[PDB]
Amino acid sequence: GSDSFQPEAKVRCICSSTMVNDSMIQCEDQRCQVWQHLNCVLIPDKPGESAEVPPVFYCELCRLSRAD
Ligand SMILES: [Zn+2]
Ligand SMILES: [Zn+2]
Repeated sequence: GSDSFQPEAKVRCICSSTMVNDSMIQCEDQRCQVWQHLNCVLIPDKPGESAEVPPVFYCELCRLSRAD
């Protein structure tokens, strides 16, 4: 919203919404600590199917820095 960005709990999703979506998830990087909407970062093999929810989730920052 304005100053609701905690150093350990910071919701940064592509939707720019720090609300309580279907399911939230925190980055697996202690140097990031960024929460994101699982549904937003979920890529199901099909539309309306079982999305792929991996054990370790890395935001865009970590994703690029990792080049995975
Ligand atoms: Zn989102
Ligand atoms: Zn991250």
